[PDB]
Amino acid sequence: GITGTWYNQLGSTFIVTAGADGALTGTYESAVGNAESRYVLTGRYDSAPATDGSGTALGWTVAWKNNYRNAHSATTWSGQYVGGAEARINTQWLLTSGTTEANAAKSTLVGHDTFTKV
Amino acid sequence: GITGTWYNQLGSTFIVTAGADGALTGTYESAVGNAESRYVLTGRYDSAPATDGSGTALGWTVAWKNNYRNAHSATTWSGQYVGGAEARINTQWLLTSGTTEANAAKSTLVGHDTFTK
Amino acid sequence: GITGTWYNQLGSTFIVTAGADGALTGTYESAVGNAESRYVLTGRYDSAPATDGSGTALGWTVAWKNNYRNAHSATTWSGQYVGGAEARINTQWLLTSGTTEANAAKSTLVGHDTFTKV
Amino acid sequence: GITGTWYNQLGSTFIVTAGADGALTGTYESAVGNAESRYVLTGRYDSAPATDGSGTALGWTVAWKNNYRNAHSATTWSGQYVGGAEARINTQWLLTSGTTEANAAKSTLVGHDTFTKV
Ligand SMILES: O=C(O)CCCC[C@@H]1SC[C@@H]2NC(=O)N[C@@H]21
Ligand SMILES: O=C(O)CCCC[C@@H]1SC[C@@H]2NC(=O)N[C@@H]21
Ligand SMILES: O=C(O)CCCC[C@@H]1SC[C@@H]2NC(=O)N[C@@H]21
Ligand SMILES: O=C(O)CCCC[C@@H]1SC[C@@H]2NC(=O)N[C@@H]21
Repeated sequence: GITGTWYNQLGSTFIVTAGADGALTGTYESAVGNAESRYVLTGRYDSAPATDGSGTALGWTVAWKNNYRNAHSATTWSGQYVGGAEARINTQWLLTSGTTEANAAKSTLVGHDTFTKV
Repeated sequence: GITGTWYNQLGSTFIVTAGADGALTGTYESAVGNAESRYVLTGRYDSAPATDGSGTALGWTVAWKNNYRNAHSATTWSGQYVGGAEARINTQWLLTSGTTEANAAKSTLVGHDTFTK
Repeated sequence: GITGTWYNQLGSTFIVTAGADGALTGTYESAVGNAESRYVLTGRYDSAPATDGSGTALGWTVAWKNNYRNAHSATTWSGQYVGGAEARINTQWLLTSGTTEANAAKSTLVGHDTFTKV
Repeated sequence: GITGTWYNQLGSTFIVTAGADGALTGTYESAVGNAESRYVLTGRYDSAPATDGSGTALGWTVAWKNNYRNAHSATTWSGQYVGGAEARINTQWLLTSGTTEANAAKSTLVGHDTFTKV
C-alpha cells in the first residue's frame, strides 16, 4: 500500500513504487525550496513487516539535482507507513546542504512531513 | 572519491559505489544493534557539486532486513562527503522502527556517524 | 502570548511562565512515556523577537525525575511560538536517555510536538 | 561532576553549574554563528543517575540574545554526561530560528557537539 502517489502537508508530490525486494523508487516534487519539477528518489522498506499492527519502517533519499537545477543538497526521509482507513506515511527528515568548512555547523536541517494519498 | 570502503566510529563498514547518474549503491554492515551480516543500501548524491570547495551532499537508506534477521526498522544517513588528505563523510542519521501508534512517540532515534577510510 | 497552559497532541500539558527576563519556567505533564505527575521545566526565549511577523524562538528542558519517579532521561524542545487566532508553539524535540557506552548509539529519540491553547 | 568549564569541538565555551535540585545554569559562548560573547543558559539534569555505568541525562537551552546582539534563535542541547578518565558530555542539538509560516520548513538546524574539559 506504499506504492502510489502521496502528498505531504506542504503540497509536495511523492510518487513511489514499492518493490518486492524492499526497493523504493520514484520521483519527488517539492512545493518549496531550491527545486523545480521532478527529482529521482530511491529508498528501502521492510518488505516483511510485523503483524502486531506495527507500521512499516521505510526511508528514501533525494539529491536535489535534475536537468533544470542543482541545489547542492540532499534530503533523506525516515519514517513509517501506517495503512488502513486513512493510510499515511509519517516521516522525519534531514536536509543536508553541501557547505564549506566555515559553514558545516549549519549544514543540516531537520523536519517532519506527513504524507497521504489525498 | 566516494566509491569504496568506509568505516564509521562504531566499527561499521559502508561499501558503496557512486554511479555517474548520482546513484549510490552498496552494502552496509553494522557493528552494533539488531543486525548481523550485510544489508542492501541505496541512495543519491550530488554528481555535480560546487567548485568552491563545499562538500558533496549525499544520502542513503538501509532497511534492516536480510536473509538473517529483520529488525523491522530503517536508517537514513544524510550528510556530505569531503575530500582531502583525510577524506571524510560526515552524517546525521534517523533510525525509525515500526511501532503501533501508541509508541509512535518513541519510534525514531537520531544520531551522527563519521565515515573515514 | 507564551505564558499559560498549553497542550500537545499526545495530550501532555505544558504550563509555562515567560519571564520578562527571557526566562521560561514551569511544569510539564506528559501523557506518554515513563512519566507520572508534573515535572519541573526550564528554558529560554527571544524576549525581543522580530516585528516582521516571524515566530518567537524558544526552548526548554525537562529532566524526567520528580518525587514519584525518575526515568533517567531528559527532553529538550526547540521551537517557535506563533501568535494569531490559532496560537501555536511548533517544536522539535530530542529525548536523551542515560545509557552505557555500549548502547549509546540508541540513547536519543527525536520527534515533534505542536502545542495549542486548546 | 557536571559543574565546570567545558569546550566543544568548535571551541565554544560552556560554563555550567549543576544545582542540587537538578538545575543547570551558566553561560554559553559560541565560536561560530550569529553570536558574540556570553549568553545565559538554563537547563536540567538527572540528579540521581543509575550506577550501572549509565551516563547522566541532561539538557540546556540558549536563546541567542544578549546585550550585544539578537539572532532571534534558540538552541537546545540534549545529551548525557559521561564521567571517568575521559569525562565528556555528548550531545545533539536543535537550533530553531524564528521564521514566518512560509519558511518554517527551514527553521530548524540539527547537529552534535562533544564537550570536554580541555
Ligand atoms: O532547498 C533545497 O535545498 C532543496 C529543496 C528541499 C525541499 C524540502 S525536503 C524536506 C521538505 N519536504 C518537502 O516536501 N520539501 C522540503
Ligand atoms: O538496531 C536496529 O534497529 C538496526 C541496526 C541499526 C544500527 C545503527 S544505524 C545508525 C548507526 N550507525 C551504524 O553503523 N550503526 C548504527
Ligand atoms: O523517558 C520517558 O519516557 C519520559 C519522557 C516523556 C515522553 C516524551 S518527551 C517528548 C514527547 N512529548 C510529550 O509530551 N511526551 C513525549
Ligand atoms: O543563530 C545563531 O547563529 C546563533 C547560534 C549559535 C551557534 C551554534 S549552537 C549549536 C552549535 N554549537 C556551538 O557551540 N555553536 C553552534
